[PDB]
Amino acid sequence: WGYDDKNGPEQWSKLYPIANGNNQSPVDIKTSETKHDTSLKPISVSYNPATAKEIINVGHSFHVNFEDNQDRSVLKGGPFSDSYRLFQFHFHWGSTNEHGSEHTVDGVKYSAELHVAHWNSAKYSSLAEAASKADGLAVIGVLMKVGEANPKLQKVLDALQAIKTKGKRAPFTNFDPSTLLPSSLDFWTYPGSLTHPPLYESVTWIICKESISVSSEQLAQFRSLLSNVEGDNAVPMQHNNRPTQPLKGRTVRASF
Ligand SMILES: [Cl-]
Ligand SMILES: [Cl-]
Ligand SMILES: [Hg+2]
Ligand SMILES: [Hg+2]
Ligand SMILES: [Hg+2]
Ligand SMILES: [S]
Repeated sequence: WGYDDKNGPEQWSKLYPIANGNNQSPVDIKTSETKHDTSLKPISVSYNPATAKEIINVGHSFHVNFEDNQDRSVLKGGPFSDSYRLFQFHFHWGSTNEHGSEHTVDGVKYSAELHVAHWNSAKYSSLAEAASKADGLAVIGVLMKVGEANPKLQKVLDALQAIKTKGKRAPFTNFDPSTLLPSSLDFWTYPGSLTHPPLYESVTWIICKESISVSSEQLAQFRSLLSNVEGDNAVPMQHNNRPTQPLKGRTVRASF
């Protein structure tokens, strides 16, 4: 599976029949159809920069991993009753600077998207177990709009030189991903899935109401990582966003 004409999104069902499930992500958020839910609390994120651990090129993307041994870095509030432990952050982008986000708002596709993932440590003993459960994961999604360069992304951009090709990894320490979220405490939430294989329907989405910026030159940098292993022929990481999927009756709730 990948994002090419041959093993891409429109072919994932041949292999993962859940790709055509009822709670597939991402989705288009129609602001005229969202539902205000007065029970939604403000999200509370409390991350410990010492839990930052490594950066790795996985082929279709790059992941920034955190030690998830204890509850030093957690997310509380919003729609939840339990606390979710921080395990990673990653990005989605497209072949063009204008259209590469996964979630869309009122039919409008953004430039890119940041996903901050956490697992339910209050009910599951590990991420492996929790990943396939309805309440297993919580992911904060932040829409990225091309404009002014975002200086908060720097340390991440700088680390990329060390993981140019597939399987490469490097220490990535003393970082607080809360530095990347917008000031706004308002969001949309809906039940869904991972946006790539295995496509498990175990994610409760938290989509920020506010977007962050990024310049075209920062995006070109993501686009420059290679999908191939070292020594082979260059194949860039051109794109990795999945098209929106039908809502099939789910409700998108708003905290405002
Ligand atoms: Cl929020
Ligand atoms: Cl995902
Ligand atoms: Hg694309
Ligand atoms: Hg993702
Ligand atoms: Hg948010
Ligand atoms: S946000």
